[PDB]
Amino acid sequence: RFLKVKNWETDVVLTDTLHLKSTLETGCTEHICMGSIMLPVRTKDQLFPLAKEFLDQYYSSIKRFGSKAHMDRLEEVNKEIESTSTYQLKDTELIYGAKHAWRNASRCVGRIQWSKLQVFDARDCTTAHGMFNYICNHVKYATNKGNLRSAITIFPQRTDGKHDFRVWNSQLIRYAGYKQPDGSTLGDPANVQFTEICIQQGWKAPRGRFDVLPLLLQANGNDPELFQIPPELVLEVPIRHPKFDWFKDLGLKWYGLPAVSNMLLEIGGLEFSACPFSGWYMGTEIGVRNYCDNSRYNILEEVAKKMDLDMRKTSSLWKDQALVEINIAVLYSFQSDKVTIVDHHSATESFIKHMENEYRCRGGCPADWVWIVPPMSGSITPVFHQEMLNYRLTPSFEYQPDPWNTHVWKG
Amino acid sequence: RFLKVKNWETDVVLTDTLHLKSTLETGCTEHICMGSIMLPTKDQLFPLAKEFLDQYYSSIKRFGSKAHMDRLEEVNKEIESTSTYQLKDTELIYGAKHAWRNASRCVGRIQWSKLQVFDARDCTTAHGMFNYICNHVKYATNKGNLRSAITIFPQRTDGKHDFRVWNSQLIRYAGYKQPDGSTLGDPANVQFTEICIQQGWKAPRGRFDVLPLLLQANGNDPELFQIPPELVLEVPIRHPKFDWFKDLGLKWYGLPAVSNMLLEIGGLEFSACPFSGWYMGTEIGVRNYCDNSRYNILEEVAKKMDLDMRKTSSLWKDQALVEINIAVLYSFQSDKVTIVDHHSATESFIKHMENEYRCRGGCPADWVWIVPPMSGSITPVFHQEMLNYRLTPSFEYQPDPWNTHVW
Ligand code: HEM
Ligand code: HEM
Ligand SMILES: Cc1cc(N)nc(CCc2cncc(CCc3cc(C)cc(N)n3)c2)c1
Ligand SMILES: Cc1cc(N)nc(CCc2cncc(CCc3cc(C)cc(N)n3)c2)c1
Ligand SMILES: Cc1cc(N)nc(CCc2cncc(CCc3cc(C)cc(N)n3)c2)c1
Ligand SMILES: Cc1cc(N)nc(CCc2cncc(CCc3cc(C)cc(N)n3)c2)c1
Ligand SMILES: OC[C@@H](O)[C@@H](O)[C@H](O)[C@H](O)CO
Ligand SMILES: OC[C@@H](O)[C@@H](O)[C@H](O)[C@H](O)CO
Ligand SMILES: [Cl-]
Ligand SMILES: [Cl-]
Ligand SMILES: [Zn+2]
Ligand SMILES: [Zn+2]
Ligand SMILES: [Zn+2]
Repeated sequence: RFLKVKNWETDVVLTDTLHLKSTLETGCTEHICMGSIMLPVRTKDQLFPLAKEFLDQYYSSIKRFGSKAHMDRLEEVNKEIESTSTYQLKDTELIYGAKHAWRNASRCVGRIQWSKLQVFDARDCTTAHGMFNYICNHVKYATNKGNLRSAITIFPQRTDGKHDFRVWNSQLIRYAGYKQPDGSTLGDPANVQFTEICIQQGWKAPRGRFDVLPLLLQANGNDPELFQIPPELVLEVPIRHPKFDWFKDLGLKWYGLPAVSNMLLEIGGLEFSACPFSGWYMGTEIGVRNYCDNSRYNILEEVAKKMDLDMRKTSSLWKDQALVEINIAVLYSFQSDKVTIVDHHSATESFIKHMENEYRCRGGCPADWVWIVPPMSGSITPVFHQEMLNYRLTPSFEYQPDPWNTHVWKG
Repeated sequence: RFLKVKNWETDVVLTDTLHLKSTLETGCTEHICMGSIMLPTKDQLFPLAKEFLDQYYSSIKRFGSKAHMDRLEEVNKEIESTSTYQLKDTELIYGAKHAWRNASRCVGRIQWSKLQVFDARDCTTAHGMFNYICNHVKYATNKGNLRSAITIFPQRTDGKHDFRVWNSQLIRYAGYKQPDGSTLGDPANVQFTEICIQQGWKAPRGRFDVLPLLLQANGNDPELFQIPPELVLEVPIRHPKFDWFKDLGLKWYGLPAVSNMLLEIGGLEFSACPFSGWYMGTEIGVRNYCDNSRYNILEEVAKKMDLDMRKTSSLWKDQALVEINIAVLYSFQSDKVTIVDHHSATESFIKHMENEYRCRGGCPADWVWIVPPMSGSITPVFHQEMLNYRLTPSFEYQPDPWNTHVW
């Protein structure tokens, strides 16, 4: 089967054959599209096919499909599974796997960069202190004094599901949120629940607007343990505006390193429940989502008030005006401080080039339009008019529930 | 069976049961989501008729009544004998309102029950079509206080006698390929303009020439008519702060009137069913003005604003976009022509969606179209999960008639 996508600005048509390798399910059926739904121990039996599918893909990528090395690796893994009920990836397969999970991440507009990912193998890690050390090293390597480098750190895989490695933080670096008795929130409302857990685990909260959360790290299914990232490793950018000198007095800053720490990496049927990965920001993530979402820092009113916009009616587009100025400020600040950031015009133009290249060289590029289109100025970016096909390829990154919901407490 | 949708800003959760009554296919499968693809006999007709008449009688609280059974009987008899049937006026009005109610891509559905339905099933000629359309246009326009309306021409019979409006909207601007290489006017309408000229239209060859109607009655070859200039309300575009803005010479028409879609009710197909509402500001200022394949004015505006156009990261495009959209809204408001901004429209849709969930058990919605083309996440629809599915009565896309018509 060939599936066509059209771009409605350019009339360019592409043909997808890669979807034929799709395996997992979308949530959609012939009767219902779930395209805007955010969330729409294995057996030896199911595992060897998953292993084999992966190793066939790996060995094809290196032009060794069907080689003795390929056949021998299949035999080796087969016997490891039947004898130990799981298997270990070779380092090269781990690197390939992690790179492909990113390449396959359909919500990620930054995938042009997928082949340039530093993979840190932390499968020898045994303790939460060990995890803390690996995470500091990742942070320092990825930050690179503002010249950001993409990285992933991979902790030991799931065994029986009772010995999971987990990072309880949603991101390595994130700000605390504190619900006040009057119902207001100090800091970042997205992180209230996790902040409460940290405090219950013994963190002494500074109780300010931008407190970097401690790491809460679980090794080998044990109860998690608190660690503070050395402050000198957390690069932050104070936010100012190129023309509005009062913008700085809003007291805003953000951290430079976006590092997702709550997802599960599946490679060849193996599950890496702790696999923190990081890149660099697209400006709208800070300027649109983190600052202007109503359930986040929610700064639109204050900015608009300081700008003396007409706020009596929505039709003056005061919210749109303030939004643009905040996003200008974020890009200006990061650039002035020499911290890697990409604007949404650059990011989306690069994604479309990536996507076209993928169609030609790979036969497709699964993409989730809902997430790929930027949260402001959508239609003036080249992704808006691009038709996309969303399907799930493995290796992959997957959502997993927050660990406090599932963890069996030891005491 | 029971499906939940969550709002990620407000944590509010809603349960959809209405999707169980969905019928047409989405284009998606369990393997591949096509959510972002724009276009993804006697035996068949009676189940469709029955399904519709059942919902109708249910809606007037007379389900299973003798008048219900008698009507099903009557329609059955009519299909067996004529191979089609005629809707009662009451059923026609209901079906048209519900086709709007069911339009998953429409953000303006809070208005669905206030639709003026003009029954043009007695129309027989292209001239008759023109009269009906001028009357629709004048009624809907209403000196700028716009009123939603649909005009419904005779249903499809054997498919060789279709009524069609060849225009994509009742009011739209011509587009002309220039010897220059560029496009004068609206590039969206280049092909249709050519057909008009080929059919004999004398084109003024300007930037905003209102297209003539090309009307097809009874499967006959389509004929040209010019809408009375005085029935076409237009708005010159100015900005409340930028004096130079008016000198771009921009204008738009007040009446958005889709004329190329097919209305399906109870299995019957109305291939000519122009309908109209009023604009959301971004439709003109973001889409019509700023799409690269449309009037594409971003560069000229940014230039007049003297923005740094050297690097994308100055966000000059975003700045010019906002200003263009401010001017569209200000111009329509100053001339007292109905228009809605995207903040107000999306807020009203969320309110409508909650109503529909509570009263109907759901509201099919296509997030890709419902989220405005600018400032998406600061509107209340962005964080709203939506379920997309197809209910009948419905409005369907149909191919442009020049691909299909035999002359
Ligand atoms: C290098 C620069 C990168 C940029 C500019 C970038 C940009 C983005 C953006 C804007 C999103 C969606 C956020 C939203 O719409 O709310 C996203 C999501 C995502 N990215 Fe990338 N990203 C980058 C690197 C990476 C890396 C290194 C990985 C993994 C190795 C990755 C994997 C993902 C995944 C799995 C998602 C979905 C996240 C989720 O479901 O929560 N990205 N990225
Ligand atoms: C009264 C105010 C109305 C508003 C503000 C409104 C708004 C809109 C908008 C913004 C779109 C999509 C435009 C885009 O995102 O590019 C749309 C699409 C649509 N609307 Fe509404 N509309 C209104 C009236 C109506 C009426 C009266 C009907 C039918 C009686 C209707 C049926 C539809 C349909 C079928 C679509 C999808 C059209 C297509 O597929 O091309 N709308 N509307
Ligand atoms: C319920 C739920 C499901 C899901 N799949 N993801 C989320 C979190 C979405 C999310 C929120 N803030 C931030 C991110 C990070 C996106 C991101 C990741 C990377 C690696 C780089 C970059 N520039 N940006 C992701 C929530
Ligand atoms: C667990 C959880 C709870 C909660 N209340 N909110 C969240 C974050 C939801 C959220 C809000 N804004 C942004 C995102 C990023 C994901 C995202 C979602 C959509 C719909 C579009 C798009 N471009 N990106 C996610 C997560
Ligand atoms: C290939 C294709 C498929 C499809 N279903 N629609 C289209 C046209 C989409 C389209 C473009 N401009 C304008 C409209 C009309 C939208 C519209 C309709 C009404 C009635 C009111 C209002 N405010 N806005 C629709 C193209
Ligand atoms: C027949 C036809 C050909 C062509 N090349 N373009 C078109 C118009 C395509 C088009 C471009 N921008 C906007 C729209 C409106 C429909 C629309 C599409 C999407 C993806 C989001 C959204 N909010 N609204 C339609 C139609
Ligand atoms: O405060 C807890 C939240 O940060 C957490 O539930 C996240 O939203 C979740 O991990 C999704 O990223
Ligand atoms: O030139 C004709 C086009 O406007 C026409 O093909 C439309 O794009 C089509 O009717 C869909 O709106
Ligand atoms: Cl957002
Ligand atoms: Cl658009
Ligand atoms: Zn958001
Ligand atoms: Zn789908
Ligand atoms: Zn567009």
